[PDB]
Amino acid sequence: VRDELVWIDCEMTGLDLKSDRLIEIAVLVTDADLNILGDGLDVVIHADDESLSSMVDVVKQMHARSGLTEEVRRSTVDLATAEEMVLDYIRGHVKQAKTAPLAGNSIATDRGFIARDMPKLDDYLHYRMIDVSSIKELCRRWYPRIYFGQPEKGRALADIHESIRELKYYRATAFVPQPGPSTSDIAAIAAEL
Amino acid sequence: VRDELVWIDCEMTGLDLKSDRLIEIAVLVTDADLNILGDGLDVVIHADDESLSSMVDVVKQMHARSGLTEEVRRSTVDLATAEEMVLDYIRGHVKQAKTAPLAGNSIATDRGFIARDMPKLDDYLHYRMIDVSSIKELCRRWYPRIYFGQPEKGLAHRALADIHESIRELKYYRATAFVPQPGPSTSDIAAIAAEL
Ligand SMILES: [K+]
Ligand SMILES: [K+]
Repeated sequence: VRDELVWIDCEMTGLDLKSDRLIEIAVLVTDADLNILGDGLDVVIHADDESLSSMVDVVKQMHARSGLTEEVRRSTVDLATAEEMVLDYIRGHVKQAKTAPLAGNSIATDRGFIARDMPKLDDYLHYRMIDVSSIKELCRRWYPRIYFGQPEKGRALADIHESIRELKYYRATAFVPQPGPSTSDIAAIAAEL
Repeated sequence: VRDELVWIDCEMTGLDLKSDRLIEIAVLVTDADLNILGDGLDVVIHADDESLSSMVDVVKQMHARSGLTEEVRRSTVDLATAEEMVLDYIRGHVKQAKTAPLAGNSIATDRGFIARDMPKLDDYLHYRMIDVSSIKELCRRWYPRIYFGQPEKGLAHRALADIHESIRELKYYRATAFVPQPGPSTSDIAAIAAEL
């Protein structure tokens, strides 16, 4: 029951939903214990030269240096095809609609582009998301040693792998050992709240 | 200084960023220990009858029953004024831009409307957010007893009451799913990081 997390990372020409284009999407599925269930999928999505010419210089330099911009010019994959490839990959692991949450770092940004451009993928995923950066920001306040001790971080598919490693790290440090507290302790705490 | 969490909940005519209107916004600031730093602020934002008439029946019924729809009709507050009232409230507690994260349940939805309609508020908050529902969904898998033991929610469907429920939910997870402070040793943390 509920043994899949869908990990997605996107790259864009920028973060403005009124004008920027989605140019890369990667997907990996894990079980609930963060074991990777397959090799996943990453797709570079075509954007025309006019769209790419709108990138601010910091993003232009980043996408030039990673080789993404040249891959975008050479891509023959449109939005609808990328959506079908990602959703078919997910449906191989996730059997029910509106069950699997989207997981990643600052995943709301990626979900904004998916909602705009990939409505079928948006509708298939649970509306709830697992933002690893939510846990990062809580540890930053509650457990500074955990925040400063994060494993070192190194394109969509590599970013996903690092998000999974960061959550594994928080599970092992910030979260209680299974099975967690007693049913009576839980009841007492809930009662006060 | 990283104490402060900014808690915001919005109400809308619907969740479609192409057409729906933001009709209520509430804000509370907490310290890092989730103590409320003031009484906060909630503002009903005017929308015209044409916009309100586009609400699907389940949303129409929710906003009718809470009194929100009638408060919207009577409101003289526009988006720019609501944004200024919320941002002035936050700036009383949060001294630096791009420092305080936005906190709530499924807070991405609210942030989407804030980014569209309130660019100054959007820019003042950290881009990072604390989604209490992220913790809920992790506990649902890792600690079913914690997930099923959550405190009962009032379900006011009004911005300020919803914020209070989000804070109580995070207090509940902090007391159950998270290790007692100060947590594991620097050496234990290093050993775990090394394996990953
Ligand atoms: K990215
Ligand atoms: K709400």
